[PDB]
Amino acid sequence: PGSGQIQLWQFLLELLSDSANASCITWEGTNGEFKMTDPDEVARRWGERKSKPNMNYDKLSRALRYYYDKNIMTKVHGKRYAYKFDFHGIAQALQPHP
Repeated sequence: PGSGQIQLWQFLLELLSDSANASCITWEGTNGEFKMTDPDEVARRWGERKSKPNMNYDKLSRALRYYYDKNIMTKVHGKRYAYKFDFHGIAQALQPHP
């Protein structure tokens, strides 16, 4: 399994743990359902790992949708990028970085 880039919502989950007052992604809602709003900060993490200025959060969003179909999570503008963890194929799709 290669390992020279930034994971998607996995590495993002780690940041959520170090949210430290949350400054890009956190579980806003006070009830449940994760919440995304500053996907640019994370895409920045890409430019750091990938090192390609040609793109930053473009492939990131495209993946977000491919995730809702991958039963990996979900998205809802009812609260912005409020995303959840679609339950159906998370048998081993929610693992932390190596």
